[PDB]
Amino acid sequence: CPLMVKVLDAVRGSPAINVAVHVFRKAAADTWEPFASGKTSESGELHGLTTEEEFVEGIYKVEIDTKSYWKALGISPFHEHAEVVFTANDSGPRRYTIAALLSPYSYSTMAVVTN
Amino acid sequence: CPLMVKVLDAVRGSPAINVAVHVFRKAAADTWEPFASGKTSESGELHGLTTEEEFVEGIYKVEIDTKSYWKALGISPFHEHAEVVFTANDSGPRRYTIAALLSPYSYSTMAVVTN
Amino acid sequence: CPLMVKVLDAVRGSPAINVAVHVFRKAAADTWEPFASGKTSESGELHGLTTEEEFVEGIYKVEIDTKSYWKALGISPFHEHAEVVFTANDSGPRRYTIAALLSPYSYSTMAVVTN
Amino acid sequence: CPLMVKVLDAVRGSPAINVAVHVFRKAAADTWEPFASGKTSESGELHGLTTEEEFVEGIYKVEIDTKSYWKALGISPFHEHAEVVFTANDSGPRRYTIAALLSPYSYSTMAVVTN
Repeated sequence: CPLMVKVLDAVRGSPAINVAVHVFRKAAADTWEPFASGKTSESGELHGLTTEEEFVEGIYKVEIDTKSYWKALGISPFHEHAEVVFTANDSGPRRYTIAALLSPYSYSTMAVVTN
Repeated sequence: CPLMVKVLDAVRGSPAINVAVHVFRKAAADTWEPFASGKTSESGELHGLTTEEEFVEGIYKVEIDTKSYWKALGISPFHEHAEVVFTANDSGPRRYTIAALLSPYSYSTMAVVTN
Repeated sequence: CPLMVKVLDAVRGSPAINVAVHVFRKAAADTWEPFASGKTSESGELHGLTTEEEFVEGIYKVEIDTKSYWKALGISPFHEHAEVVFTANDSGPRRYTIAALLSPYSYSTMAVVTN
Repeated sequence: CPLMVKVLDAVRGSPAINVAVHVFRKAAADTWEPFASGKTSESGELHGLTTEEEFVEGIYKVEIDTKSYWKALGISPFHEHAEVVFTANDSGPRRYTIAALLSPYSYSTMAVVTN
């Protein structure tokens, strides 16, 4: 599993459950193609988005739909979503964990890249 | 001044100087129009992006060009840029400060909305 | 002003107002002496804690009383306080800004050291 | 396992390996008693610090020795350590994951509390 997403809720101290995640890949003409999507689990994790075969070198965008998450909890947040844009596998195949820590007016994101 | 950006470097403990910043506004057909841009100052700040007259309600995107910043310092970073996408809402007079704290493989962003 | 503290609330998107802040300095026998304290202003800031004369090299602790802040807002928080422990070093004229971004179950802290 | 610690390095995009962690519990006379300690694994995790039986209600401090970590990498950081102080099990037995994201001049900490 080369690409995993983990989302945490800093208001409740819990995994952020059922958060929509969309992944896009930049295509040959400065257009962004849909690549994968899913919802985070009860542990705040999203696995199985892609395979090593399909996850080729390129520029990827991970969109985490934070506004819909906070609104479901009755909170009107600042951000529409959290976005993580990066080049993948430009130095060989890597495993990527994209983590996000969510608050209504702030988020932190971190990438753990392992070989 | 209704929209200010502040960028900090968590590796050097300093303002992030000469960072390119681009602001976009979502247009009537889900397309994004260039709105304002600049480079951060010696204090890590960018002021004077817009006026109260032009900064109307809408969806805005602030892109901070973090990869070029780290490459200038000799550090190999993860993200292409840091992105902050948000709705501006008239709920009384508001000033928006978008702050970002930068590390090579992580960033934190915060919005301070004051009257 | 060589030591300033800035505290922000990531739930409200605002300065954290009327937060108690305590500063300690490590003494010659691994004991911690009270050094300065105050409450953050309407801008989330605390200035005037010390002078250049008294702010000598040493180990310092900044305690931010986050639990009392969240309890005043009706939010059940995790931490008793946020703590920032650091060495001050003479390497040219330096000003220290200690910033903290607060959420109920998370905080981020940053030190900006400028000349 | 009711108390786990996870430490990440935001400069390298990796788990923070072999980081010393010390846990203290506040005792009856405003003194802090040593409770547990260890080093993070290759995954940046520290498990097995305590048992449900021994992890009683109280105020705990988790000290993460970040300065020694950065110095081993040749970096002189700002903080002596990252510190996380909290009340545990004051609402029944919980499982606590204390996570820290480390940069030379900034750190973020988050608690995931699960039942």
